[PDB]
Amino acid sequence: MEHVAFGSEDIENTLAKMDDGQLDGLAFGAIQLDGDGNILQYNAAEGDITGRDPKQVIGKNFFKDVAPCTDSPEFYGKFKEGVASGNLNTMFEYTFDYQMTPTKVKVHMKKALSGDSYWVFVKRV
Ligand SMILES: *C(=O)/C=C/c1ccc(O)cc1
Repeated sequence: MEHVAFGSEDIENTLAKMDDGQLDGLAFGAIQLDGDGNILQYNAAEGDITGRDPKQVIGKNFFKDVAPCTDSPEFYGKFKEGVASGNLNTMFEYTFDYQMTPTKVKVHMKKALSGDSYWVFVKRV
């Protein structure tokens, strides 16, 4: 695989500019969003957790279209506050339940190093 742990302190440096192939080698789900919530990257581990096909969801809006169960103050609200502030680093558990068996996960959202994009990392709990 790639040798990176979920929740690592410098994860934004390690994954900076990472190509889609390399991202598919992580042990955990990884999604890169723009500030509106459009999906830029979506790795294989995430697709295994959620059932989504990665190439099919890239370009869709995560909160509007893919993941309406996250369109809430507890997930999207945290995301949008962090985009607005230009700073985000939060970890919380959540349940994904849209057109799927409900699945409890740990989520880590963190602003990417450069530019203005945002990671959503996911693992099972
Ligand atoms: C709730 O609608 C969650 C859905 C979801 C979460 C994460 C994904 O990668 C895809 C769908």
